[PDB]
Amino acid sequence: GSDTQLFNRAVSMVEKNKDIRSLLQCDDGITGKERLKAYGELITNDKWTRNRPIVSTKKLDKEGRTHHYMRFHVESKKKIALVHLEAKESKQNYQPDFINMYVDVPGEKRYYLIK
Repeated sequence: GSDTQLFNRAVSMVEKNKDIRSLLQCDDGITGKERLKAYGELITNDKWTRNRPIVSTKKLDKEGRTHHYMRFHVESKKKIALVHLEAKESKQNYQPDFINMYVDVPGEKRYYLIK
């Protein structure tokens, strides 16, 4: 499903961001590097073989522009983070455009990635 990839690329840029890497106290050395993984919301299985699919939202503005909203959680070796982002379609049936992207980490201050 294309919706899943939408969150995959969003979490990838968020987990590789050095700014957020400091909040999760991640690391990166020749002896061992930290790796982060994320998923939609509540879950209790593995892969897509049998679990809850990711849900997506679509809304049009006064101009008729449809916007998409996707939110998911991320689990690191030190804690779990929440990523929320907003995207809008440009022209028509084209690549989604993100306008707002930020994360919330427990014990740390919320950090925006786009804004």
